[PDB]
Amino acid sequence: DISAKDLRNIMYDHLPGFGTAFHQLVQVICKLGKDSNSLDIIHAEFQASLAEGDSPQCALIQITKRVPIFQDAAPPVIHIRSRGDIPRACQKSLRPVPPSPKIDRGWVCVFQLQDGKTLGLKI
Amino acid sequence: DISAKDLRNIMYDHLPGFGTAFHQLVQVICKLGKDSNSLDIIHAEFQASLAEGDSPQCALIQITKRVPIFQDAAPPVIHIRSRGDIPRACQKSLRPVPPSPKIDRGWVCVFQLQDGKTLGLKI
Amino acid sequence: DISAKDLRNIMYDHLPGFGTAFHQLVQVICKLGKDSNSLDIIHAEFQASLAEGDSPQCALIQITKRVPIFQDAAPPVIHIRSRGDIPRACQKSLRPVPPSPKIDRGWVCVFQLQDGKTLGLKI
Amino acid sequence: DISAKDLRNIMYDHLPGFGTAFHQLVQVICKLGKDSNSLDIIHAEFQASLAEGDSPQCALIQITKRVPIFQDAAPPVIHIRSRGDIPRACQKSLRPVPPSPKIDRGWVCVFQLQDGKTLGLKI
RNA sequence: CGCAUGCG
RNA sequence: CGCAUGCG
Ligand SMILES: [Cl-]
Ligand SMILES: [Cl-]
Ligand SMILES: [Cl-]
Ligand SMILES: [Cl-]
Ligand SMILES: [Cl-]
Ligand SMILES: [Cl-]
Ligand SMILES: [Cl-]
Ligand SMILES: [Cl-]
Ligand SMILES: [Cl-]
Ligand SMILES: [Cl-]
Ligand SMILES: [Mg+2]
Ligand SMILES: [Mg+2]
Ligand SMILES: [Mg+2]
Ligand SMILES: [Mg+2]
Ligand SMILES: [Mg+2]
Ligand SMILES: [Mg+2]
Ligand SMILES: [Mg+2]
Ligand SMILES: [Mg+2]
Ligand SMILES: [Mg+2]
Repeated sequence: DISAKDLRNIMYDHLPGFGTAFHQLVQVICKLGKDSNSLDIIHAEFQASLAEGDSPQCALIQITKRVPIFQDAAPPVIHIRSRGDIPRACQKSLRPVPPSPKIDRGWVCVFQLQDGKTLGLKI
Repeated sequence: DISAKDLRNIMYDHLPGFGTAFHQLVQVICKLGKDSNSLDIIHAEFQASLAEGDSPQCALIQITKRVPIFQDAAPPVIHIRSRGDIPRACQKSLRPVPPSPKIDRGWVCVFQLQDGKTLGLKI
Repeated sequence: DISAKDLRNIMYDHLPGFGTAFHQLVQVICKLGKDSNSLDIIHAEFQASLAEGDSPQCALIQITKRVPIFQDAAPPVIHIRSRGDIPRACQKSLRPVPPSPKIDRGWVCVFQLQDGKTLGLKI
Repeated sequence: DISAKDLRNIMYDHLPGFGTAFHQLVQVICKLGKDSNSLDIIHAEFQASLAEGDSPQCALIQITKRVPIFQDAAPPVIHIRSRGDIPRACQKSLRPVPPSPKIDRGWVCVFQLQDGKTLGLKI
């Protein structure tokens, strides 16, 4: 009904700036939504939040807390060659990964280096 | 089960400085938590946020964002005689109140003078 | 072609938050535009900036610098009964009025008290 | 007419601290001003902004926003051997560069390592 | 308290 | 450097 690329681009078009943690969260939300076939509920929920006057950022946090697939979900791993591969406005939002990070607690993704070292992206 | 005073003391124990906007947030949190019997789940949430690398200040903010009693809650009105009754480190964080302030958006409390004039505390 | 009220409301609908210095600047821009019959050039210039991807705030500053009526213009006086009459997100942007304040240098308006004391709103 | 070195010294004389992002901005300003013969109008704009109550830091920002040579100007690339060659008080203000940085948007300079890796300075 | 964006 | 908004 909507593709993960169309949704991503729709959400990107509502976000201030570029390569922010919320941008990374768009990618995470759309990849988990595609793999669990929930892109349409994510889409509808997004556009309802906007219609009620929430910020797109609020709308994305609301998604992580309301849509079943993100509830209790662990952040997905993203492979990187170096910290230079991390989006350009996330660098100050990185921390060691805790034992049980959750998307509904602001853990967007786990960046993983070639040596297996990990960095948690945190909202 | 922890009492309101014990939770306040643990939280004050983690905070930097004296009479800050976050010391004021501790009192608001402990009072609402006591009235909804949420003191324990607030304590669990404080210590869970610290464990994943939140500052104490941020961890108090996480309480307002995740503990159900703080969802959409209006800040308490605190009656004062003069501006000097507000802790000095809170002064920089005062501003006129919005139409419908909410604790989970940063509005800690509303100071109110005898002639009904107000000063909002916003982190 | 467009009324000062319709334009104001259009510009207000693009501005983040409420009662900010840029909100006051909308009122100033639309009152000087009405009195000099330049509301339509102000309107067209505003919507061209947005179409090119400028922020509404950028668009308003661009207006003060490009539209003849604001060039070398002094801030208009606004009468107030007290500092409480100043929009609720301008309080930290007030200063003594200089001898020659200009709109194209970020002097939005001059607030004047009943005793004749003045406060400059500065961007 | 003031020389580049004299203008730098006047500006350093107004600034707090040592090796800050604003000391770096002074050097960029003085170098571009010297190359476009804008040193005098930069000096006039610095002293005009101070006179109307701008901090020295803000007054340097006003130069980039009002003096024509800084309009849409790209930050200079400064070649370095290591990160330690960047003044220590500038480190907090480093970030990855955007596609098309502009001085009048806050991009003071771009530090460049021997292998071509970059660090932007953003106030 | 901090990050992001916008603006000076 | 600061203000504004958003978010934690
Ligand atoms: Cl980009
Ligand atoms: Cl990957
Ligand atoms: Cl880090
Ligand atoms: Cl403080
Ligand atoms: Cl106190
Ligand atoms: Cl309002
Ligand atoms: Cl009036
Ligand atoms: Cl003041
Ligand atoms: Cl500094
Ligand atoms: Cl240095
Ligand atoms: Mg964007
Ligand atoms: Mg202490
Ligand atoms: Mg507000
Ligand atoms: Mg109200
Ligand atoms: Mg608004
Ligand atoms: Mg100094
Ligand atoms: Mg940028
Ligand atoms: Mg580039
Ligand atoms: Mg913003």
